Amino acid sequence: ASETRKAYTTKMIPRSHDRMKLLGNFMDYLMDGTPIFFELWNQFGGGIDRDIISGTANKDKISDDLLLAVNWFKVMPINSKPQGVSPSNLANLFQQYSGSEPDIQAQEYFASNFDTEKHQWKDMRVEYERLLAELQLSRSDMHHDLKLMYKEKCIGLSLSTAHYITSVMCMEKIKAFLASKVGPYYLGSYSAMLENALSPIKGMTTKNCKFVLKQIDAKNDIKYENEPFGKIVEGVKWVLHPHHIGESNIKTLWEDLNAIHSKYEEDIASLSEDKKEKRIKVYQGDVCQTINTYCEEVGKEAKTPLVQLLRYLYSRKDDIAVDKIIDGITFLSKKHKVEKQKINPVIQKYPSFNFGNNSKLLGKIISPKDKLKHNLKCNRNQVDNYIWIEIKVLNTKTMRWEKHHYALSSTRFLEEVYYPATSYEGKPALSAEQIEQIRSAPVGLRKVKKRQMRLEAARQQNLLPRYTWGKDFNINICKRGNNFEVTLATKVKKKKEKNYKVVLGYDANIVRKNTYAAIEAHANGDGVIDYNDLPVKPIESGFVTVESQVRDKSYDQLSYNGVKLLYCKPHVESRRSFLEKYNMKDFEAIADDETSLYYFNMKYCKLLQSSIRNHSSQAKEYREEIFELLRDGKLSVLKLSSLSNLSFVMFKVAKSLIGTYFGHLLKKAPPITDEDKQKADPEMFALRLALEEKRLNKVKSKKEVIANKIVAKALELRDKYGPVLIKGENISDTTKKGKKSSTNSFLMDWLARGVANKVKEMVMMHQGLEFVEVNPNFTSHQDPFVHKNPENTFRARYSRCTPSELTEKNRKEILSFLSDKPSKRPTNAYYNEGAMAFLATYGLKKNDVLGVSLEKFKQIMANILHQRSEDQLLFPSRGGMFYLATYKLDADATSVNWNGKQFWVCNADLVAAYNVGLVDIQKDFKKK
RNA sequence: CAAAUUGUGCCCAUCGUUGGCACGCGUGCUGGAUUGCU
DNA sequence: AGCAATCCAGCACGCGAA
Repeated sequence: ASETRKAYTTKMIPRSHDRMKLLGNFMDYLMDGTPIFFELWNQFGGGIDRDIISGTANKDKISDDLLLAVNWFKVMPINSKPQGVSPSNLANLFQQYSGSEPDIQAQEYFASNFDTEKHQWKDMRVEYERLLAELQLSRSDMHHDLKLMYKEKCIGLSLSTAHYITSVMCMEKIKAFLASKVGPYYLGSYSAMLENALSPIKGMTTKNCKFVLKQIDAKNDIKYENEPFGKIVEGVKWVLHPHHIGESNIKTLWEDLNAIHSKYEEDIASLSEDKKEKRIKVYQGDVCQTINTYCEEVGKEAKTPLVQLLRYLYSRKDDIAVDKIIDGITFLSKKHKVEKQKINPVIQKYPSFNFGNNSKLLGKIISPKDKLKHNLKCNRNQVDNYIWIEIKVLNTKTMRWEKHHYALSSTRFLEEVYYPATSYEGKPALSAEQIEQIRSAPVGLRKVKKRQMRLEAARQQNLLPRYTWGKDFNINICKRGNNFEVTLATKVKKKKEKNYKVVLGYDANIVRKNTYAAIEAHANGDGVIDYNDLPVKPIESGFVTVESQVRDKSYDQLSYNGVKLLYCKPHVESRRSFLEKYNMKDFEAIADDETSLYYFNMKYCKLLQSSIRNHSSQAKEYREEIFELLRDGKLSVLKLSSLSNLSFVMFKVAKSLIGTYFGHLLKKAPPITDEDKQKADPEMFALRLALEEKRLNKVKSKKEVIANKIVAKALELRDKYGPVLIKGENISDTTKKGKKSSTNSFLMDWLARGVANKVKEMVMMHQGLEFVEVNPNFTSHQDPFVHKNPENTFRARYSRCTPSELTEKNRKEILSFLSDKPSKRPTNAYYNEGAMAFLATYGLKKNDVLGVSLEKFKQIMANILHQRSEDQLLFPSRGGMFYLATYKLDADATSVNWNGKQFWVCNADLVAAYNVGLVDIQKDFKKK
C-alpha cells in the first residue's frame, strides 16, 4: 500500500497591499517563533537521562549510551547559546552524566570528526540546567514531565507527528513562557512551528544514529592487526590509497622486483671484487626505471600509482611482504576514510508552513464547484485563469484569526485538476476567436495564452474530463523575502500489486541512446522461450526518442546532437576569416558539413581553452567571443542546445572555459574568492550563473522527459498485457577514485540514478507499474534468453561493417584481440573466444592473417562475403554494437548463419535491455 | 474575491500554423568530481 | 604541495484519522 505526493508550484498573485502585508506579517510571526521551539526542544532533549528511557526500551540495536549521547551532545553552529564544550572533554563529561563510563558506541560517537571552523560540539546539558534556572521549575517536576513526554513519544527517537505532540502537551509555566516568547496559544501556528523545529532535530538525530552504527560496523571490519604495519608504512602530508600502488598489479610488480633482487644477490655473492658500488647503483637505477614504467603502464586505465610510495615500499622490502604491504596500505586507507566521516550537525530548518484542512493551519483552495457558485452569485465571466485560496491568517495587530482570499496563477494546475467540466489526453481544435486572441497576445505571454485558450476550448467541446476534485490538496506557503511560493501539494495512492505480467527493462546508457525492451511473463504463442521454467516471449524493444516537432521535421532532444553545420556555414566562415588574421588541420577536421553543431561547439570551446592557456596574459580580450559563443549569438549554447550527452559535455567544457578565464584573468597569494572574480568582471560571473541555471534546468528536463517516455511505454504495455515491471539498473558506487578523472567526469553526467529516482516517483503515481533495481553485474554481455539456463554464455560484442569502411584502427584492434595473451579480465577471455569462433567460421589462419597489406585483408574479406551471399562482415569490438543474439530481439535484426547456429544480428543495446530484465524473475514469481 | 500580462521549464540552421514536448516542490546536512601557475 | 568554488547522490521528515 504505497503512496506519494504531487506538487504544481503555483505562483502568488498580489490581491492587495493591505492583505499581502497581513499575510507577510503572519508569515514573519510564524517564522520568528520557530527558533524558540527549536531551543526549547533542544533543552528538552538535553534533559534526557537514565531511568527515563528504561521503560518500554524499544529500539532495534541502539545502545542506551548512544541514545543518551545524541540526546545531550550534538554538533551545532558555533554562534549559539549552548557553546562551551570541547571534543576532548567529552568522555569525562559523559562519565559525570548518568554515573557511567562511555561504551564503544558512545566513544565512537564522541570520536566523530566535524568542521571546527563552522560547527562545534554543544553541551546540551548546561542548556537543561539553564532552562531549569531561568524558568525556576523543580527538577523533579521537570523529570516527571519529560518522562511523560518520552512515554508519549514526544522526545528521543521516532517522534510522533507534530500535531499530536502539540495537542497532547508544570504545563502552566511552560505555556506562559511560550506566550511571553511566542504569540498566544493557537493549535495551528504552534503545530507548524513545532513541525519546522522538530524536522531538523529528529532528522539529524536519526541520521547521526545510523551514521554511528555504520561507523562501528566499518571499524569492526578493520583488521587492526596490521596497525603496527600501518604505522610502519605511514612512517605536506596525505593519506595513502590502494590506487597509489596499483592495488592488483602491485603483486606482479613485487614478483618481478623479487626476481631481479634474487639475480642481483646471486651475482653479488659470487664475482666478489671491486666496483660493487657501481653495479649496485646500476641495479637501483634499473629498478627505478622499472617502477616508473610500471606506473606509466598502469596509469592508462586508472590513476597512475605513486612512484615515491613504491620506492619507499621497495626500500623496506625485507621488513614486510607484498601481501603484508597491501594489507597495511588498505588498513591505512580504510582507517583514514573512517576517521574523516563527519557527523551531521543540527541546523535550524527554514519553516515552510504547510497549510491544509485536517490538522494543519486551516486553509483550502475553495473548490471548482464553489468557484462556479461564486462566479454565478456575483456577475462574472464564469471562466477565469486564476485560483482563489482561502487561508485562515492570524491578524498580528489584533490577535485573532480571519479567513482571507489569495490568488494563484499556475496554468498547469488548472489543466490537470482544477478547471471544471462544465459541458494522458491530447489537445483540442481552437475556434477563430480564441486563435485571434492567442495571436494578439504579447510575445512573452503567447505560450501560456495558447495553453489557456486550448484548455478553454477543451472545456467548450466537452473534451475536459471530470476531475473528481475530492478536496484533499495541501497548500505549502513559504515566505522567503517579500514574496510567497505556494505549492498546492496533493496525495497520490497506488495500492501496488505484485502479480506482474511484463518486464520492461532499460539500460540507461550514457552516450549510446538509452533503450527499452519488454518481455512477457506467461506468453503463449508462436515464440515462447522457456528460460528456466517460466514461458516468456520478447514483446518488443526500441530506443527512447522524444519527438520535438519543428515546422516540418521531428528532432530527438535526447540524441539530436545539433545541426550538421551545412546550414551554419556563414558563422563558421566568419570565425575562420577572423582567426586567419593571426596564424589549421584541426580546425577543418571539426568543420565538416556532416559534423554536428554541438560537437563543433565543444571542440571550439576546448581550442579556445587551450589558446587562453597559451595566451594567459590576455584572457580578457576573448571575453566578447565567449558571450558570442554562449548567450548572445544565434548559434550559442544557451540559445541552441539539446539533451544529448554531447550537449552536457559542451556545457561542462563551457564551465571549464569560464573557470580558466577567471584563473588567467586573476593570476599575477590570497585565494581567488568568488567575490573577487565577480567584481573583476560581473558580466562574466553573471554569464556563468546563467549557464549553471540553464544546465540545471537542462538536466531536470532530461530526467523528466526520459522518465515520461519510459513510463508512457510502460503504460502502453500495461494497457496491452497487464501490470508492468521496469527493473532499471542499480548504478551504485560509480565515480571512484580508482577510475581516471576523465572516466569520473563521464560517469557524473550519466544521470542513471537520477532517472531511476524520477521513474520510481512516476511509477508511484500509476496503478499497476512498479520499479525495482537489480545488480548490473555482467548485464552488458549475457546473451538474452539463453544465458544461465544451461550455464552462463558471456559471448563477445562485434561491429558489422562493409569492407570499404574498414579502418586501420579496426584492423589493429582485431589483431590485438587475436594475440593469445593472458589477461585477468573476463571480458578479454570472452573476446578471445569470440575471435577464435570468428576465425573458425571463415578459417582466416590467424598466423597468416596477422600479416601486413591491409588491402589484401580487405580483398580477402570481400571474397569471403562474395562466397557467402551477405552484405557486411562482423568483427569483435570492445566498444561495438550488434551483439550476437540467438533470437530476433530487434525486429530489424538480420538472420545470419555464423557456424551452425543461425544467429540473429540484433543491436547490443536492445539485448542489454533484455538482460537487465528477468535477472531475478524467480524472486518476482514464487510458487505460492 | 477581477489582475484577466506569465508555475517551472525543454526543443530549434527559416520563433511561428493556435509551433512541438515534459514535469514532486522545499529545507538540511553528509560522500565523490571542475581550472590554475611548481 | 603554496588554496578558491560547485554538482551528483544519499537519507530525515510535512503532505494521518477518528
